[PDB]
Amino acid sequence: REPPVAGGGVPLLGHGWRLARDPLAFMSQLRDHGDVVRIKLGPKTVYAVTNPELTGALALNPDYRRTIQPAFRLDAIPAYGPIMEEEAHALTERWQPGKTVDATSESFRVAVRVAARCLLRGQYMDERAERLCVALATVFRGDALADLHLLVDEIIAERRASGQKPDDLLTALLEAGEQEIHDQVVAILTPGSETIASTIMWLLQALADHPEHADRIRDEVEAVTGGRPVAFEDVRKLRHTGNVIVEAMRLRPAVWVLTRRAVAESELGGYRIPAGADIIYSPYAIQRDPKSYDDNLEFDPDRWLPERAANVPKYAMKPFSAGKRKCPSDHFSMAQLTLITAALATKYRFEQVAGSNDAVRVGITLRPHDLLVRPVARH
Ligand code: HEM
Repeated sequence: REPPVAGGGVPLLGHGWRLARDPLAFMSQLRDHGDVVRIKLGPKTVYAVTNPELTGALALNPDYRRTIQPAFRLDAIPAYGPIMEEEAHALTERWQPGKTVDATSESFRVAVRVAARCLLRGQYMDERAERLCVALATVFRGDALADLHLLVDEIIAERRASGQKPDDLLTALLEAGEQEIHDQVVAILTPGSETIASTIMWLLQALADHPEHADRIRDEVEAVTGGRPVAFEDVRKLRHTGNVIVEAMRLRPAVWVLTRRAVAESELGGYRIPAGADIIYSPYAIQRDPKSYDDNLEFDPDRWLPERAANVPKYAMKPFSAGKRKCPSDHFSMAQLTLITAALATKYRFEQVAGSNDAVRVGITLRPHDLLVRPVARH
């Protein structure tokens, strides 16, 4: 039993400084300092787990509301399918060749609408929800909140009329506290939207930077779909489309850090994690770690090919985690992302507008500072 090794920082806020200068770089660095190292954020110490084996142990160990399970299981997503198809193909018209797409603005919107319309059905939260959620997300980076609370309440009050078959979360949430619901709703929809949105931005970036897969995706879709606009059933066949998304998520994951708190004194990789300790780890660094991945920084959707897939460590690619603090929408996420990607790559070809700033901006989630793309007519 040995305590973790310290890294290298300054006076009042040791690692706090190297951390703020370049979060992403700091996290990828930690990796070599050892499987687990101790870093000081100002006065308090935190533990950093940088190994795929210990990070899995970290998420699967409970030492760090099934209500929600019935709305996100694989069985409740085939029912959301229509709204997913609907929202996707609607983007396909909404965007037209020649006009640049404002990724931040447009990705955030598709995100809110898919989430809100599948997880809630009826009186539309159309642009109102989007805007409130917009003004808010920007407050974080560097009259909306009220509306958000206003609308969340008002919307709940309307399903109270007739919400018979609504297998959505809202009805799942109404059959388990008065304000607890309003909060468990506001709490689930908020992150999930910004999260899927940031992911969409990187997908748009992938389709413009790699026309080869963009089209390969169009080929795979046309085969399966014939010509009919892609549908849920189709998504379960579009393999390549799925690989592109994973590969894009691996190199640029919306959630790049994760935290845990030790309840009981623990042991990890032969190291002693003090009871009540604050621990941290970066899916970002794990997914881009040379010891886990062959072509470490090479966009390659085909590394997820059976043969090479098995070459990569067990928990080295876990955009969502394993234990209960996992992502309920893992199925619901990939399902809408797959649909939107296939719908977009089939109809279009993407190109980045000169002046586009696809540089990563580290905030709540990782996202491109100012990605500008233009859909070009494919066939
Ligand atoms: C861009 C795709 C997504 C990714 C990569 C993702 C990833 C994650 C991760 C890594 C966690 C927690 C892990 C931890 O701290 O232990 C989480 C939690 C959660 N996510 Fe997702 N997520 C995505 C989309 C969504 C969507 C669309 C929703 C629904 C609006 C959603 C709702 C939630 C909820 C409610 C939790 C909390 C679970 C708990 O309390 O244990 N997520 N997600």
